[PDB]
Amino acid sequence: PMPPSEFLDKLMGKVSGYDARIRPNFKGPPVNVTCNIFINSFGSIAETTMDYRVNIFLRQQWNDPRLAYSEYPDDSLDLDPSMLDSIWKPDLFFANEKGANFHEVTTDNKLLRISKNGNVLYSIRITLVLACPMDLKNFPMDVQTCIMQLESFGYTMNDLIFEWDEKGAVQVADGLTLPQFILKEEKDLRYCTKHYNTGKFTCIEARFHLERQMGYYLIQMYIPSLLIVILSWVSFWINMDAAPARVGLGITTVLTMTTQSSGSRASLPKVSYVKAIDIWMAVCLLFVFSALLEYAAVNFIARQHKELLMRKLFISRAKRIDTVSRVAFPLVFLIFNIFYWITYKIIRSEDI
Amino acid sequence: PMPPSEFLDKLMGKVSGYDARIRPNFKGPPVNVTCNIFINSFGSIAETTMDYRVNIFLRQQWNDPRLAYSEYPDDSLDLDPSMLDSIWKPDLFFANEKGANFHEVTTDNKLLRISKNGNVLYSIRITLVLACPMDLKNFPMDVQTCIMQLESFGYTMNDLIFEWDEKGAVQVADGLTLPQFILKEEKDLRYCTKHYNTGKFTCIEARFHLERQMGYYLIQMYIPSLLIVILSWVSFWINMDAAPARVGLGITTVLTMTTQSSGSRASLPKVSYVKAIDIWMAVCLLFVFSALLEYAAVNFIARQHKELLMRKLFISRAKRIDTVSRVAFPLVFLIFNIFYWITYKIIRSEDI
Amino acid sequence: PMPPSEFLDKLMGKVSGYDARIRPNFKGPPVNVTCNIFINSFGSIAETTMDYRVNIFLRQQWNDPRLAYSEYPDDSLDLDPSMLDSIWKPDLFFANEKGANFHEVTTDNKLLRISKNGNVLYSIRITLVLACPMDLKNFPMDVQTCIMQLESFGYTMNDLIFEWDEKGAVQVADGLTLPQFILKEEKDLRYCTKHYNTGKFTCIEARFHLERQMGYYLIQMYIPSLLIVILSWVSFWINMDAAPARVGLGITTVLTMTTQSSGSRASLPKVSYVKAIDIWMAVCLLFVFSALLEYAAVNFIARQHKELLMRKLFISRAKRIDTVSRVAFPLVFLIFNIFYWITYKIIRSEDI
Amino acid sequence: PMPPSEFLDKLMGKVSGYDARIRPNFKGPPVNVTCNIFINSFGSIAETTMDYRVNIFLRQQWNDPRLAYSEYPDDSLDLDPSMLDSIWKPDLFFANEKGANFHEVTTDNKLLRISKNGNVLYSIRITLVLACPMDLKNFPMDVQTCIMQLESFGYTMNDLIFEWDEKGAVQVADGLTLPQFILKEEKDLRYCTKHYNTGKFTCIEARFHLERQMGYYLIQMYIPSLLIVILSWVSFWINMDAAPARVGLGITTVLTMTTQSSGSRASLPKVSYVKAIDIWMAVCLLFVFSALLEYAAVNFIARQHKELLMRKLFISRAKRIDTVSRVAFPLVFLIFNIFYWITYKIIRSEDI
Amino acid sequence: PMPPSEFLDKLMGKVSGYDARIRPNFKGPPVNVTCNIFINSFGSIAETTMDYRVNIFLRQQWNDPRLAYSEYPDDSLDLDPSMLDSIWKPDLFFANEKGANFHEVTTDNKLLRISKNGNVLYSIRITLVLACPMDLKNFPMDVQTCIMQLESFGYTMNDLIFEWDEKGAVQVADGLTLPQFILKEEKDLRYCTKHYNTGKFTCIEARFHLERQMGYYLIQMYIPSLLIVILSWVSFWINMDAAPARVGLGITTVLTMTTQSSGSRASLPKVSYVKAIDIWMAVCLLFVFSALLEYAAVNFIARQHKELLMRKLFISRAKRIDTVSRVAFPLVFLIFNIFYWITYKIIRSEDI
Ligand SMILES: C=C(C)[C@@H]1[C@H]2OC(=O)[C@@H]1[C@]1(O)C[C@H]3O[C@]34C(=O)O[C@H]2[C@]14C
Repeated sequence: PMPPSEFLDKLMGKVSGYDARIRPNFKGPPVNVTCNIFINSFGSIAETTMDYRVNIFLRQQWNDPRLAYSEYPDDSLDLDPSMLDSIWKPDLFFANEKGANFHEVTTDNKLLRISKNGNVLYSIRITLVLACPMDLKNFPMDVQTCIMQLESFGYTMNDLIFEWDEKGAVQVADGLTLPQFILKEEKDLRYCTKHYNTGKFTCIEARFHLERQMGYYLIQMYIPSLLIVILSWVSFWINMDAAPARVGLGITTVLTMTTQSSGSRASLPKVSYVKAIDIWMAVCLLFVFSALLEYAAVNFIARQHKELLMRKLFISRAKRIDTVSRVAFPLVFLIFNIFYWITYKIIRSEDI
Repeated sequence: PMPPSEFLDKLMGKVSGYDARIRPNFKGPPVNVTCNIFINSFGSIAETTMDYRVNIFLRQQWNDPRLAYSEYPDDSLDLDPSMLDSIWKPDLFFANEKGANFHEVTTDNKLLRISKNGNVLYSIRITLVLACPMDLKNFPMDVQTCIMQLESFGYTMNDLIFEWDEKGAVQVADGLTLPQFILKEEKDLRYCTKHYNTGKFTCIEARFHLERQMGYYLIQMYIPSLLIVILSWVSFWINMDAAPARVGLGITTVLTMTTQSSGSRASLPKVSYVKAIDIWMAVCLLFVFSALLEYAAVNFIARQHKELLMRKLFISRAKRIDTVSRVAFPLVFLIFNIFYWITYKIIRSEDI
Repeated sequence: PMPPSEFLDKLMGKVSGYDARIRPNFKGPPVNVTCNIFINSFGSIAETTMDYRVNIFLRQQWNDPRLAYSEYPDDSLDLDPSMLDSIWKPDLFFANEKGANFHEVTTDNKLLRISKNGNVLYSIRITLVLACPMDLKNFPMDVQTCIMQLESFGYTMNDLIFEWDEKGAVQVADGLTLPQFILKEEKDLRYCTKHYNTGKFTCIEARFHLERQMGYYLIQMYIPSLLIVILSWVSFWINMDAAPARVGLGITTVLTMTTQSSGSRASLPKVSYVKAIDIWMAVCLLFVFSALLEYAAVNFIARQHKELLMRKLFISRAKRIDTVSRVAFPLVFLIFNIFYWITYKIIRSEDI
Repeated sequence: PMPPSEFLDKLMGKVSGYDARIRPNFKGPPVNVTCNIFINSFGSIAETTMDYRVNIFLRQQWNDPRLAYSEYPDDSLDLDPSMLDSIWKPDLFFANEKGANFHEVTTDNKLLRISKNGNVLYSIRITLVLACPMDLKNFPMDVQTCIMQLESFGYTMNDLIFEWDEKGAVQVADGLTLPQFILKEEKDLRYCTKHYNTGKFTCIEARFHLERQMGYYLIQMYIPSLLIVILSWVSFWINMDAAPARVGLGITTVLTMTTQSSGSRASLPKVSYVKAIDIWMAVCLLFVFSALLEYAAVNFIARQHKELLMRKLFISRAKRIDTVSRVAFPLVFLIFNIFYWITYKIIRSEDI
Repeated sequence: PMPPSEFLDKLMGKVSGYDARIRPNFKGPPVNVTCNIFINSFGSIAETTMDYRVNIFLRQQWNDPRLAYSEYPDDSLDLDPSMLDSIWKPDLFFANEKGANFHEVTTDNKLLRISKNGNVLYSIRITLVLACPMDLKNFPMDVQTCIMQLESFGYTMNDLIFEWDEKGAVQVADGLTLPQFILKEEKDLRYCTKHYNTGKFTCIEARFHLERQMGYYLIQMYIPSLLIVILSWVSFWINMDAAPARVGLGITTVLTMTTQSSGSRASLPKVSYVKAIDIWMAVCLLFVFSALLEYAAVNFIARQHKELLMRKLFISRAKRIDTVSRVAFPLVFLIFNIFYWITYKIIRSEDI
């Protein structure tokens, strides 16, 4: 019967009165646009610059009174991806976006559909680097919230309003996991608005939730720091007759603790406030230091006993310091370590 | 006789009724497309971000009822690379793709052929960075699987279906080797499918297999860690009369072991679970530590003997600890090292 | 009534006598252009290369005698973003600009408006990397000034003059903070001019003010350096009977101080003059060194007493050095540390 | 007389029967193309990723029966660089190419010439990053071979064959030197061929030769490693009366040797086989270790003599070990160092 | 009177006989082009890859017999930046150029002027990364010469010749300074020529002069190395009675000197020849080593005296070595340090 290319030229082109530079249903209530977001591949989240790489598909549907053929026997039509200028897709930008170039492999990576009523389907895979203002109040637990702000640019609130969907809000790629964080399935979403000096613009957003999968942090720094503290404890028992060995153990244990505390913040961005690591390393450096101090006091009692040679009293005092020291370090460390964990587990359960 | 450019304009252009925006054999069974993949140069695999750089050639053949001249005396025709829009090549994208720009040196790097029946040949060299979800369950052996997902975008299962080839599936560049891994020639391949909220899309894949060429890992960390353990063993024999020297050997051996264990995970991505290196380094740090501990006990027996001066008994006990220690360390290390290797060689042979 | 696309073609196109390649009100006084700057997202400031990444919106208004319809009942019209060549927007470039590519997500990210009189509205989100000549006279306080130079290129002072606005000068994105610096709200602004060998060109600028949010610097280097100094002080009290231990403490404390002083300048760019850190580290390395020196003198008095065995006098002198040393170090350190802070707090209050 | 632009339009355009999409002398023997390569600037060779940056000029000449005016009085004509599509330059790609974008400063950086017979001249400066499979069998000498593979894409052996030149093959930029390697002037060249599954394609290549300019390697690692070995030798002579000092010298010399051996492979790519550095560092670490071992044996003889107090015999044995040790280390090191150099100098002279 | 756009279309377009693809004054003496260079912002000079980033403005003037209106009452006309193809600007490329993309902020960043006679003005801000072959014969002083080679591509010496200017040669941005180097105002300039295998091409150049602003280098490495040497000197005076302490001081001072000498060449590119730093560090490592050696000899005299117990003679010899050592080190260091500075200050004054 009729040719498909003849019908495609009759629908969009010189036969069509619309030039596509005018918004559909002009001088009428703004046409809402439904946006479904599918995450092709989450990951590559940069912690030192507070950003993340994600490619979404951005399928958007709107209705127009134009482009209603109502003469083909099927429900929808799969259009070419070379007719993108005739559709007049709406404007959309991200307000926290870095880079975000398009994709091009053998064609434009775009989808196009059109039904009898005018409901269209237009999805585009775009790799988006987005800046997120993560709050690193506690570095190991580190509940983070990542956002994406779907915003228009040039069409006001009384001209173009975006909206979400009701059958599914944000889908995710099947069988995708992240080593750094586990993606929460809550997918809390809502929408704000913008008030600039030129008008009222719509701003639709979506909030993600990322918690740290603990394990790596413990092996990398919690386990070495612990062993280092343990080494200091053994020093008292390791050396009794000769003092030098204890001195040098305590010196280099403090130096390697400061080296590890300096090396732990290399991947971290520069921030003013104090994290949990910056409490843990400081208190373990306090313990190792304090032990060395205790040692200085023991050598002072020994030097007083040497310059005196009350001999029994001095020996007794030294022995007492030695036997009280070693008993005291585990209880003051165990109570603190357990206390720290409880004071962070209960704030984790209060946050979650 | 007839001019070639006149025939080329008669075949594609104003004389041709097709505009090339319509799929061939429209309102008919989907035209399958045969895909042959040739790897120009594998390599540059990034371990810290789980990706790899590869340039394939992507020769794809399909048949159309149009573009059948049946008037030239030869079988096929070599077309210009400026007539790419007239062919209407099918859409194809990769679902795990980062970047992947085109190549441009003096022309478009594209091939074009057309036969009397309509079987075309279209290959394109594209440098593709693809993200692979490698599982680093054992870091030194590390059997990995890399995939490439040939997928359409805009044409459903009842509109366009891709397929593989039967005379050769994935070819590889002659005389190409990789320092990091040796490419398996098994080339296991199959194809999945996709079910989105818009329709059923085809997804053709191909699985590669990469195992680590062992050697470098052994020289870099297995040999230094071993020597370090050996150094600790010699300490007992190195120093008998004077205790300090043993103390300081054990301290710095533990500190350099923790330094090497911290420096070994710099190229590694942050991951929660425990690798074979994280067992080996932990057990060797246990051995070196344990030796230092044993030493603390020896100095405690020596200090008890000093504060007593049962003298013979104390000397005998110290001698016993010294002679049992040194006998015990090799057997408990050799049995463990051999055990570890057997428990990883048999899981390597069970995986392969 | 009349069609909107017919009116849009009548206003700009073949019906319009202007080709848009001629400046509005040609052979007349230069048309001034009002520029409002909104900072979408400040941050990612590079300290080692003296630059910063910022995306502004750059809304610019000018009046033209052309494009005055005076026939529609509304005040303004929202034009398409495909008619950008018909407006003839003015030239604008930044004189300290690196890179600064455009943005492209589904359309041109541009705004276009036109009123009855001719006052237009044109804003463009452009991610601008700008080079700022920061003066690092004092590294921890580090009051910096960042500038952006709005400059024309091709239109002289008697041809095109830019100007600022009176209802708001530079706006900023609501709820945006920077970890490195806190943005001052003073927003001091003025404008310079340029005199090249081709003519007089306008150059409009805006000055920002960035001070360091102190805290991170103190934890990272001030607290470790302090502890190191404290360790040296304890050495005198730690060891009295045996000299070696003090020697080795002082050696490695000097070596780790030089290591920390070398590692502190890794993020810093290479600069000739002396910062506050380069005074602090040098004076603390002086203190630790001086202590070791004092120690050398004590061992010289001890060796003189040994080669003599005036015995009482030598013992008294050694004791005196030991008791004067330890009293002297805190007062000469506390007076200096307080002095340094006062001499930098008062220059901070004099700068602010 | 006649206008030049009129003649340029008559030669190429609507008057010309060729559309330029057809190969010259179609249905005739393939037109060979002469390729002269000039290296504008060699350098920036990456060792960790096995690639190098080079910009060649790629002047290519071919003859066509068309475009023969034979009416101007001069020999050749210098055409515009905007008429590149009318010439129909042949296809050319590199089979080991990464990136390789074009250059653009104020025009297309292209040359165009045409003579009366039809011999054209077309050169293009293109910065080419090319991957070379260097074999690092011996790291310090390291004779490497870099290749460039000029290959067609779309025109078979019976359609288009490339060839080299006879008056000069590959020229090089005057007064250009490389710090890493000295470019050999031999410039050995030949050509292979390709056999794919679609046809026979020509592949013309050129081989370069790069040897390491020795010196830097010697200062950076050979001289420090030597000094370290020397330090170990002095230890025996440095300490005789007291054993600790020797113990600690040997410990830290082994630790700094392992640190230097770990730090030497940072710029190196990960490779399985053993280089000359990995023999040198291993044998010097063996020497330093062995010395420490010898020392353990001396302390065992000393402890046996202590637990005995045959006294003369034990003292004599210790003295003998001390005097045999120090005599033995230089001869066993000098013979080995000279042997290593001879066994690498003669394989260098056999390779060259 | 007459319209400006009508005159602009009459001057360039269909009324003009020239197509702009032909050089002005064809079959006549080559039109020279005057080039004035203004440096917008020098800086970001990379030392490890021998390059630098600079954006010049490149204002070029040439005369043509065409485009002479001689009918407007003014001297010059400010043309649009959309008519760049009608002017036929000459070709220009840089022979040592990497990257160098164009700038694009709201328009083309180009200037265009035309007078009654035909003298045009065309400037373009282009950020140019240029490779300079710096000779690092002496690393701290380091007089460097940076060049820019203005060269044509496609027009021979008898077709197009570039030239410099007489009223100003290379201008620089007012109030611009560089932390690394101070720009010399001599601005020595001349021009070479090129002789390829296709013809004689013009090549105009300009030489800059960059010397290091000394200060940073001294603080970073000269001051730490000095202190380290000083520490070694104090060792002799620090320890007299006990030998171990001196041994360990000398060991770790040699180890930290080798660490600092290894860490000093990290920013440096790999080069074969010997710099001033590689003499200074080697001679200071010689001094520290030599001191340790001297010490070995002292302990040998002490061990000979111990195995003898000529007693007075041995004590006297040891005392003599101790008192000659300490006197000798400053004079042999001061004479050398002063000598080195004089031998580099006089070669600096001979170079300048
Ligand atoms: C951390 C260092 C470098 C110290 C230094 O002085 C010490 O106390 C540490 C010790 O580890 C430990 C010891 O042997 C070392 C030595 O001789 O000095 C050094 C060695 C290496």
